[PDB]
This record gives sequence, structure tokens and C-alpha cells, in this order.
Amino acid sequence: GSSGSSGSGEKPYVCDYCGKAFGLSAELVRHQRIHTGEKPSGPSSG
Ligand SMILES: [Zn+2]
Repeated sequence: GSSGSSGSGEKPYVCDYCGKAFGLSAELVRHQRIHTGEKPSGPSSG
């Protein structure tokens, strides 16, 4: 039962769907992907 991920600070680019924080917009966009799943070309989803 491991735990503890202290390091990521409050970022200006935080998602609303789930509520994730991202320092760079790119990180936020690529993330939103998890929320938008369509035409999945290849076994990749978790
Ligand atoms: Zn999200």
C-alpha cells in the first residue's frame, strides 16, 4: 500500500472534467484525450 506523490504544484492549466493540474497547455490538451476516446487505432487505453 504505497502512496505519496507530493511535488506537482497548482498549475494555471487545470482540467475540469476530472480535475487534473498541468503546467503546460500541451500537457492539458494531450490529457483531455482520456476524456475523448474515438477511433482508437491500436491497443492503448488505461
Ligand atoms: Zn481531465
